[PDB]
Amino acid sequence: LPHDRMTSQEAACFPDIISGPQQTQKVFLFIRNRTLQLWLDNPKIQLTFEATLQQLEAPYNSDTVLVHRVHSYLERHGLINFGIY
Amino acid sequence: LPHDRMTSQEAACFPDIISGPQQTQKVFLFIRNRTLQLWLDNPKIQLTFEATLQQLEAPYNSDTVLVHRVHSYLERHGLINFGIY
Repeated sequence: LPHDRMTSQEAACFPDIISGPQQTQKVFLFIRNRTLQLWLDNPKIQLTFEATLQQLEAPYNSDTVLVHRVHSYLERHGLINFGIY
Repeated sequence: LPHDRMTSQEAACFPDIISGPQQTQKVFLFIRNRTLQLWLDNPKIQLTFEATLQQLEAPYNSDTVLVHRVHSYLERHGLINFGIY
């Protein structure tokens, strides 16, 4: 996926962000990008929401609702935690 | 000034930010707070816009228009660069 652009699938789950200011799109992208990096560095164990929040730096760790949405989107779509129950 | 709240004077110059989402208010506050810290650690030399941008970390250094507005507001109101021509 491109690091610097939201996809069609993301638009469906984040219409508030894709329709909104560029700044907030960049926050979304940072959270998505970092979450995927954390998963791909260790893809044999479950990457949890709580663990993702603890491994994100300020200010990305401050909108906990946004981080939970990104995590949930990634897990439900299979981009993280594939094959982990 | 409070680190975690915008003032009446700031509201007059940043009506778009004070009326908008909490996330973006927190970005404004971080830029304002850090700019003041940089000035107060060395209050005998001019703190320029360019120098402020170079001493800010990502992602605060990415909305260069917002950083210039905060710098200009602080200098015109006398909170930084007092007595420097």
